[PDB]
Amino acid sequence: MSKYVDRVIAEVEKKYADEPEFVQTVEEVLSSLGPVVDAHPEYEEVALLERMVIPERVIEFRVPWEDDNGKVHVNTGYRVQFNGAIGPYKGGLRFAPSVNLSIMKFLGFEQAFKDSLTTLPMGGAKGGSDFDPNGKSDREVMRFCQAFMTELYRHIGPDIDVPAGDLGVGAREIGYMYGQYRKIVGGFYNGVLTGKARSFGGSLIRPEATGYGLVYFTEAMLKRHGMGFEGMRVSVSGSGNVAQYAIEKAMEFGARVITASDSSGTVVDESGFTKEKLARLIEIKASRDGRVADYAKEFGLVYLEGQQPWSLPVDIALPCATQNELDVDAAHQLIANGVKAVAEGANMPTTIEATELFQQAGVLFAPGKAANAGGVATSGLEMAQNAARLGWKAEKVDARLHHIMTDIHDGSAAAAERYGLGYNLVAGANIVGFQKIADAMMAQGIAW
Amino acid sequence: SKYVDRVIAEVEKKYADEPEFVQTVEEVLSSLGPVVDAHPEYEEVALLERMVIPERVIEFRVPWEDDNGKVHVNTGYRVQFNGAIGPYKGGLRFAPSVNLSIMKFLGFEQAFKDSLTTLPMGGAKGGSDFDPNGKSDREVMRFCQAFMTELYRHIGPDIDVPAGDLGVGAREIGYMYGQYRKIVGGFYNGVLTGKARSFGGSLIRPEATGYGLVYFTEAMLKRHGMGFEGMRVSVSGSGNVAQYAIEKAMEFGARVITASDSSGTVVDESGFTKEKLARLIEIKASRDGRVADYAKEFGLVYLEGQQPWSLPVDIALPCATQNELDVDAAHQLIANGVKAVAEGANMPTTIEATELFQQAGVLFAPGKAANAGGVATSGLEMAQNAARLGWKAEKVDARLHHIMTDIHDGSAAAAERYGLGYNLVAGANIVGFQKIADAMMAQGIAW
Amino acid sequence: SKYVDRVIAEVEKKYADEPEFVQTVEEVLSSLGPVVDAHPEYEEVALLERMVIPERVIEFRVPWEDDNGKVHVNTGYRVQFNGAIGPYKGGLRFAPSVNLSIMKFLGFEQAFKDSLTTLPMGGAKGGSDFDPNGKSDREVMRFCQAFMTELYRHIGPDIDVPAGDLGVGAREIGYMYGQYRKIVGGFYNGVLTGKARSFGGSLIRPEATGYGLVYFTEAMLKRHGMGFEGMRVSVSGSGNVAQYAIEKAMEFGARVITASDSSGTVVDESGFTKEKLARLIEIKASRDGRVADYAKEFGLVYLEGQQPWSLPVDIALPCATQNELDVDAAHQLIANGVKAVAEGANMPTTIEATELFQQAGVLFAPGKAANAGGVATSGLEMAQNAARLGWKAEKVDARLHHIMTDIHDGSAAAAERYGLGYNLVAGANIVGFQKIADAMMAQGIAW
Amino acid sequence: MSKYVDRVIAEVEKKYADEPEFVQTVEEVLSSLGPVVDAHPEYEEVALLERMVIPERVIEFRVPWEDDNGKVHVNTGYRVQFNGAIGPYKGGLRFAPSVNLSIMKFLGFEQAFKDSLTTLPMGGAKGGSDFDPNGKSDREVMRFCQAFMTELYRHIGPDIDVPAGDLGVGAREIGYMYGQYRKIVGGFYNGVLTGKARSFGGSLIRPEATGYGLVYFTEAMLKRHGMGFEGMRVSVSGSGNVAQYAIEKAMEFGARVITASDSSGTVVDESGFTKEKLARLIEIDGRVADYAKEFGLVYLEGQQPWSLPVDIALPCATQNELDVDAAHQLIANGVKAVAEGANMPTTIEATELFQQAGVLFAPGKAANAGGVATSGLEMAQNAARLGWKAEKVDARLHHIMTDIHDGSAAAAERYGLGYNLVAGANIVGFQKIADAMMAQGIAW
Repeated sequence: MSKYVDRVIAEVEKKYADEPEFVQTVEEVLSSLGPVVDAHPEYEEVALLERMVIPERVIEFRVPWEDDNGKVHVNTGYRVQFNGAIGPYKGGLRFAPSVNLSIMKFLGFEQAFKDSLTTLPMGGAKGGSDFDPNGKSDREVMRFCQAFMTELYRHIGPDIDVPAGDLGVGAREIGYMYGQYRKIVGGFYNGVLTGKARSFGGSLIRPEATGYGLVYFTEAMLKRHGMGFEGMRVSVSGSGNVAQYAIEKAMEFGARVITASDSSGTVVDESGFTKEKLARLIEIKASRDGRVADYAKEFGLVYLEGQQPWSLPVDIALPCATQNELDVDAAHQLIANGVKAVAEGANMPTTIEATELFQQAGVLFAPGKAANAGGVATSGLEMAQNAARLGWKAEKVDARLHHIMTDIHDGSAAAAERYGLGYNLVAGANIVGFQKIADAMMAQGIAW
Repeated sequence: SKYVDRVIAEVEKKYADEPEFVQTVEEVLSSLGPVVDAHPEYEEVALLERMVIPERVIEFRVPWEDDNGKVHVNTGYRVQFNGAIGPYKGGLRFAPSVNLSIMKFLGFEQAFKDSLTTLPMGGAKGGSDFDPNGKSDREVMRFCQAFMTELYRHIGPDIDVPAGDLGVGAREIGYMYGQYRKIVGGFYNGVLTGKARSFGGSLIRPEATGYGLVYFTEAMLKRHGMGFEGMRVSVSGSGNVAQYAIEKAMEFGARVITASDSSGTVVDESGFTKEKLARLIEIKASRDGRVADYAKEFGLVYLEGQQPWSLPVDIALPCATQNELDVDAAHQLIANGVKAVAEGANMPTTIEATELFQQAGVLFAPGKAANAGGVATSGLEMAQNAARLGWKAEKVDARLHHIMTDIHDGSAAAAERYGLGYNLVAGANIVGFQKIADAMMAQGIAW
Repeated sequence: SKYVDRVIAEVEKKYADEPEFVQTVEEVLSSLGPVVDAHPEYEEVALLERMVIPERVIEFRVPWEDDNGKVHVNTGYRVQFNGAIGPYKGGLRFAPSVNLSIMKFLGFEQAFKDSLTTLPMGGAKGGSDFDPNGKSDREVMRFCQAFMTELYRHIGPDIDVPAGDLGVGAREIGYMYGQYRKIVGGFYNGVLTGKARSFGGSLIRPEATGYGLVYFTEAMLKRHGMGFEGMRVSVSGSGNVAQYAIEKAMEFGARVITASDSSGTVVDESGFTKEKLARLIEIKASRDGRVADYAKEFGLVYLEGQQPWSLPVDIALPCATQNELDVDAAHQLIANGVKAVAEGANMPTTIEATELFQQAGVLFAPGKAANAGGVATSGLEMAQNAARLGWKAEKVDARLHHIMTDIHDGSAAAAERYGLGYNLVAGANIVGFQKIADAMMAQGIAW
Repeated sequence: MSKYVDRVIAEVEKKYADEPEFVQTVEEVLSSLGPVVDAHPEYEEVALLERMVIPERVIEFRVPWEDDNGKVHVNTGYRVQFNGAIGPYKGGLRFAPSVNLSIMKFLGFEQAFKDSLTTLPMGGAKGGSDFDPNGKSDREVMRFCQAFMTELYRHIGPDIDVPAGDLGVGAREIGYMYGQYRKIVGGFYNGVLTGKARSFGGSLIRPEATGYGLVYFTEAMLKRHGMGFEGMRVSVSGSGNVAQYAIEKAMEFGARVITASDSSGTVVDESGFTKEKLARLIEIDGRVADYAKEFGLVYLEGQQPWSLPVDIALPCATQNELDVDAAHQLIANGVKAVAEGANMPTTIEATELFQQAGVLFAPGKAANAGGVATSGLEMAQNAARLGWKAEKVDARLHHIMTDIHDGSAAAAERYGLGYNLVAGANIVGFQKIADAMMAQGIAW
């Protein structure tokens, strides 16, 4: 019951009042699951929701370290192992001074479901430190990592906990942490972390992953309704990681990607992007202050200061820039111009009010939580070193990523079709994400 | 073998209190006499004397609380019989009968069957004298939890992977894996097979034995130029084995014209169809759901207490129980011109009826090899958990198939090598023993 | 000390939502200003900034099952605060009010009582928001098991050694130990303290606090002329602390004249005898017999609804609860010229009572150091367990005596010293802190 | 070249004076990395080299044992865990009375680069004992092996360090060792070892591996240059493991192999080898001249096969078996490519002339790494946990050899050496290790 759901949300808001960021995330997540909790009288008989909201295991640890001048600092370290029903705990590490339990708990709670979402066996967890990488030297971050990892190693492993990057943790940090890991444990065990370099491998397709996968996912949404990217007008916002590779894949399915935006303006390319065009576009978005305004003028294209792409007549709309970048009166123009599909590349670009609108009437709509997910999936593909094999030549990793995206779509639809709907992919994606944990947790008994 | 004879005797005297074990030793060794004969090195390293003593046996007290808060006491068992070719493997059994003797005979056999499949599984059996009979879902949970609190230390993905058996299904697994993951603090889902899909169970698990039986007989058939296409098939039993034999049988072109419960046989002669079989599954899926109900619903014959061996068929797939096919049925099938019989249930044909199935030269597939798609796929489960991927239903099935054809090809036809003609029984049995003898020798005298 | 003030301030900001802990770092850190000033080295290696963050904090889920089948879930805590001078030590609290703030404040202070003892014990505190109140004998069991099923992987005789507190008694510790033994498969009975005699508990444990109190005040009393010999003593409470303070004072020729419960004080002008105590212990352990029945049975004086503080005496030992010897009552004592007050109970002296008590110049042994009987003999338990045999009461009692004495001495000794003359508060604080600081200085960064 | 390299080489010549073999290897390795170390000033900043030349971990241990007569002997065992950045420690074990730390360290050091050179995630290490298996009974090797593993088991494992075979150690000892390993650790964990019997984890194509890869590699080389084995006349020296299967694979690529040799002499079949001719030879006890008679084929005593005009030359016999004068005839006669099945069959003078034609040359370091690649394949199978058909292993071995070629050719290319396989083979071996040590920081 949402009687059940509502009452848990209550206790949490009281009990964890001083952990705000986590309280909203519990609320924002458990209130989508009403109907599903409804279908399953048995959940509350075994106190499922109550158990799900308390992490399995939480670790906090002192992290003393020394700067390049020999001053000794001390930060707190965190690894919240939220849920391990459907795999080893998985989730990134975040080194940022805001980092606290509440934040690690909310990130962790979410990671659980996004992990289940992928269909690969991955748990839910987050971790990090108030350590602030800002203006730290390499050596200093190296040493911070070493200390961090000196305590963390005992709680993780290829079969226990596989952490990754995030805010302030990248392949550089990952490699230092690993360096220390194997120094201590005494063997290879490269599965203990994802995000690694290709040398101790380290998966190909990882930078591609998130954007490649947005296109893969929407090709499937397009499949169920006898459409495809093939010769369709695609408009894209953003110009970072997702967008670069959104465009790349989009243009292998033979679409005509006509836009790319940044913080300032939008580029419009009637003929659509090509390999040479896009490549140069990257070179400029890697040379701050290289602006998309320059790409336009260098190539002789119309640019649009202060404007988003959404006023463009397109078949497919792919927002991969920022949150809330696509508002009610942007979907009004998009729909009016005959938008067929809209899919989320960034993190929650479409506003709630513009998701209604697209959803009824017409318009497909891929939710980012499922649609972006490529990166989250290929972390699971990095594990597949358990295979102890020469990564995969990238075609082999792309193929898998392609199939995986297809399945997150397939089962995301099936989830709704299941609980009285049909192509609400939003409720995808919620359910399925929760269903998999749920079922595992029911099967495993009253232990965790 | 005067050697084989001697071991058998020694075991008879030493384990007299262990009849089922003693029995399964003579029953198996007596068959390896030609093999042992050709390998005079075996006696030198006391091979047989080693193989019949299990590497390791663990027994343990299992205290638990029922729903009334009353304390009970059972006994857990895990007999890790032979770990030479893979990590110990074999199922768990909860039944009041259970003791060392039973645990050991199932375990010894497990070794050979696991070896047969050509996947790197060893051989072990386990369980408790706990009795799932009229215990609450929850009672069974507490017992599985108490069971695993001791057992976890002896088993593992690389060490000993148990599974389901009499008394133990995905419900019992799952409760067990859960207590296990809670104690060790890891995922390591490769510790158990027969799991639910959500934490690493395999697709094709439900359908494994059935399918595999069809894959195997097809292999037996196609080596005698025949096949399932357009052939008349009869199936006894209406459980999971029978269900998926039929599903595979018709996928191959076959026409399947029977099924049964301990109530009676049902005849269709237009053959089952996907649509037709789907309902039987539902009906026979509890409760009181009977075969006649399936027959009525489709206006098909229902032989009240008889079994399907009367009907003339090209191929016969017994999937009911032990001894369900004696000399009576044997002559009938031979008379009516049966081309092949193949066991999906546990040794369903009597020894006497394996006859002289010699006559008419009837193609014969022993359960030992033929009903082994379940155990072969537990390997496939083990392998997927190792890859930390899930394989599609297609993938798992394509490899269950390739396996089964191999269980046939080399496990029957050598045989052959030792000149027993075309004797799948003895020729796939030697194949099981050989892989273990091979590896044990290589590994010297430690175990 | 500015450094101590900067750390304090920084702490108030970062852990504002953790009041108890902020207040406790404040209380404790602001009394070592001198020590820190005598040691610039500490700031060079950020000793204070390190000491306030526990080395390792564990939270875990604890699902458990009601006597009638419904699932509850609580949260489990273990704060391993400091392990420089030994294995994490510190009890476990089971109480609905528990949280990290509380576990942190208790842990932090436990590092110091612990160090204070001179035994190799580090500091930690733990428990659950579980509430034992209204929970059956067998629900506590099932909970303890679920609790330990996680906790075991973080503790052990050489790592972290929990004990009791609020909601954790010999009962709860036995259940926890039981589960530990079953999970890890050995004895390792040094993993907990507060154990029953049968599996490694310690003789002298029940008497630890009250015996220790007496021992401590004696050393205090000698460095200032006198001793319990022939002195008049007032004790409050009828507990293990009370009873055994009376017991040990009598062995020092003292004349102990009071004892109380929630319903008043008993006055015995002739003093407690060894027979008189025995018969009071019998009673006050037998709900619902009370202090009164002890009086009416011996024709002693009974002051209903009041405390032994108006009673003229040389020596007052408050052994009941917190803030039980307050402001206006602190005067009577002083009026009647009490020479020395020593607290066996937990912070029974109001921050006013300790005006101060000198002012007056009256000897004062703060509970921090004086009631460390139990904390010390728990170290003795760990000890005997490691030795694999059980010391006689005489022997534990002896070791407890030299320890307490060593506690006084070091607390006065390096504790002056430093300036402040004979201040047993502060002293107790500086020696605690000192040992840890030295050990942590010796082993570098990190921890 | 560079001064950073010369310095370290000097430092090592000094400290490990009594470890001649080691020192030879280090100077022989670091000498050829001049351009790489030059192009990376970040190495020296964090003291690469100086680290790399010290083995991460070294284990030595007493190995007491009893012979068939009750006599206690006592030998010394070694496991040098040289480098572990790119995979778990990996390398064979040697049983020979010559064995010491100097040898172990040298073999181990090269091993780490041969492994990296392989693209598979395998580290570097060598191991063994001064035990001498000659004139020892089966049972004495078994009991020694057990004594050996009773100590060694604690330092290795599927994830940690995975030994294999070498001089003194074949499947027989690998089994005895694994036997004791599992008796002690009490799980399966095959993959602790390689060179196993197929019955408890071994791989198919293992016997084939070296020789196949030799052919796969050079055929990659040839494609890059618009050629292939198909149509060509090919000469082989030696007639053992590598020799045999080099001919089998070559034959399958449609090439006419027209020679075979041994410590004695050569056979000349200008009509070419056939599946069946290659069948007889193999002979054991009995030499090549015999197979020449049994087939009426022209035999030549004492002399090598290099005087025959061929399109490809495949030395698979010994060290320094291609001298200069030989290399001169070869070139004179039209040789288009030469490649090394053996260990260093070509001298630097003869390698020099070849690359100074005209002539495509595949360094044995890359070209004979078939068995090292397929031993990493065996680890992969054991992880999987299934066997792969002989055809599957081969397909994968085929691709890996091509990668080895591409990666090598690409590395010489990056550094402007423009298709010198010899130099690239040295560089990608160092490069991968270096990249990973750089990313893992200062810990090892």
